Amino acid sequence: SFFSFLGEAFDGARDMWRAYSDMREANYIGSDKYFHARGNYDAAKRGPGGVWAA
Amino acid sequence: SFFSFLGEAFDGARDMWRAYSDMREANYIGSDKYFHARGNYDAAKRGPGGVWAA
Amino acid sequence: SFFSFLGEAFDGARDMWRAYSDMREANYIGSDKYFHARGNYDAAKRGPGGVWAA
Amino acid sequence: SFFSFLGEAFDGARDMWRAYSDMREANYIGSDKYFHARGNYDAAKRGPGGVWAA
Amino acid sequence: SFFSFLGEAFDGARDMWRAYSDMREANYIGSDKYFHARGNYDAAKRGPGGVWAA
Amino acid sequence: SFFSFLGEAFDGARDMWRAYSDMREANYIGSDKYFHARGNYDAAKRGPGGVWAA
Amino acid sequence: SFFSFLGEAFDGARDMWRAYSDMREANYIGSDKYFHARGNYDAAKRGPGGVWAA
Amino acid sequence: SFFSFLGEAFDGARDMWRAYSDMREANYIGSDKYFHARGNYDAAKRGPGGVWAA
Amino acid sequence: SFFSFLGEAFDGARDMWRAYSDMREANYIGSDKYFHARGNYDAAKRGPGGVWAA
Amino acid sequence: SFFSFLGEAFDGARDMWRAYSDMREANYIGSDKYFHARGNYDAAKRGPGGVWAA
Amino acid sequence: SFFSFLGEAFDGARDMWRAYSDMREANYIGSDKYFHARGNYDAAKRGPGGVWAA
Amino acid sequence: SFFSFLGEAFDGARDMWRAYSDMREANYIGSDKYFHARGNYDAAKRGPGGVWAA
Repeated sequence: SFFSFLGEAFDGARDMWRAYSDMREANYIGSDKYFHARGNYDAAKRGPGGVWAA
Repeated sequence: SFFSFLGEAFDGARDMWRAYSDMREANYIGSDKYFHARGNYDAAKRGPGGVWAA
Repeated sequence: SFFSFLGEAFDGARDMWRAYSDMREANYIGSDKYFHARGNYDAAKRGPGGVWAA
Repeated sequence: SFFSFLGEAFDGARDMWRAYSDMREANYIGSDKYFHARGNYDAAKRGPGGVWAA
Repeated sequence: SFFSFLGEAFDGARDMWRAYSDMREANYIGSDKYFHARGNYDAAKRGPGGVWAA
Repeated sequence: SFFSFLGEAFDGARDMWRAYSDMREANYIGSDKYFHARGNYDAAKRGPGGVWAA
Repeated sequence: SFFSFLGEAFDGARDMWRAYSDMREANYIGSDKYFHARGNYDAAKRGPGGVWAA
Repeated sequence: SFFSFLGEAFDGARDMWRAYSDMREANYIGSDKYFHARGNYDAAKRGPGGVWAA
Repeated sequence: SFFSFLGEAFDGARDMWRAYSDMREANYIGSDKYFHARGNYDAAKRGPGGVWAA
Repeated sequence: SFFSFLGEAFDGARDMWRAYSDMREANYIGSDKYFHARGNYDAAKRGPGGVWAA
Repeated sequence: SFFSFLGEAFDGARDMWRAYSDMREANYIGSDKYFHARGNYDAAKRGPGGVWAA
Repeated sequence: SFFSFLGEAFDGARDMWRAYSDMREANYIGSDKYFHARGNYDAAKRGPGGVWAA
């Protein structure tokens, strides 16, 4: 389960539940980057992202 | 489950549930990048993305 | 479970639950970066991200 | 379990539960960075992130 | 369990539970950085992060 | 267990539980930094982080 | 990569590479079994399986 | 990478590489079993498995 | 990396590399079993497994 | 890295490298078993496993 | 790193490296068993395991 | 690092390196067993294990 909200038989109010997270490059199992690396050049660009709510 | 909202028999109010996340490049199992790499050039560009709500 | 909210048979109020986190590059099992590395150049850029709520 | 809120049969009030954390690069098991490294250059940039709630 | 709140059969009040932490680069088991290192240059930049709630 | 709150059959009041901590780079088992190091340069920058609640 | 064999420019011999494993119910990320469970009965049967080479 | 064999420019001999493991129910991140459990009955049966090489 | 063998420019001999392990139920991060448990019955059966090489 | 063998530019001989281990239920971070437990019955059976090489 | 062998530019001989260990239930950080326990019954059985090499 | 062997530019001989250990239930940080316990019954059985090399 990732960010699953389960509500039952309730009386909700305003702004009641908030789950905010930044999980970039998290939760790796056996996942290698440049494991046997020689003479490499890494200049990859990644622009803005995520959630921008106003 | 990813971002599944389940509500039953309730009285909701304004702005009640929010689940915001940035999960870029997360949750890898056995997934390799440049595992046996020699003399490579990485300059891939990725522009803006995500959710922009105003 | 990651950020799962479970409520049952309650009377909620305003701003009641908040779960905020920054989990970037967390929770690694057996995940190597530059394990056997020689003469490499790492200048990857990553822009802004996460959750920006106003 | 990461940031899972479970409430049952209660009367909630305002701002009742808060769980805030900065878990960047935490919780590693057997995860190596630059284990056998020689003559490497690390200048990777990472911009702002996390949770910004106002 | 990380930051899991479990409440049952209660009468909550305002600002009742708070769990704040800074866990950056914590909880390592067998996780090496620059274990056999010679002539390396580490100038990686990491911007602001964490939880900023106002 | 890290920062897990368990309450049952109670009458809560305001500001009742607080658990604040700074656990940066804590709790290491067999985790080495620069174990066999010669002629290295460490100038990695890490910006502000943690929990900022106002 | 799972069980990928890559050989190049070699002189192989008999029984040269063997990779045997039992990975049943391994490598879970955020995957819950009976998370909020009450009064359940689990008697599922699973017969023999795996690799039987003679 | 899980059980990946990479050989290059070599002269192999008999029975040269062996990687045997029993990884059942290993490598869990945020994966809960019977997290909030009450009055459950678990009698699931699982037969023989794995690798049987003769 | 889990059980990854990397050889390059060598002269191998018989029975040269062996990596044997029993990793059952190892390497857990934030993974709970029977966290808030009351009156449960656990009698799950698991048969033989692993690697049996003759 | 778990049980990763890296050899380069060598002359191997017989039975040269051996890495044997029993890592059952090892390496836990924040992983709870029966944390808040009352009146439970644990009689789960697990058969033989591991590596059996003859 | 767990049981990682790194050799470079050498002349190996017979039975040269051995790393044997029994690490069952080792290396725990914040991992609780029966933390708040009352009236529980623990009779879980675990059969033989580990490495058996002949 | 756990049981990591690093050799470079050498002339090895027979039976050269041995690292044998019994690390069962070692290396605990903040890890409690039966912390607040009342009227419990512990009769869990664990069979043979470890490394058996002949």
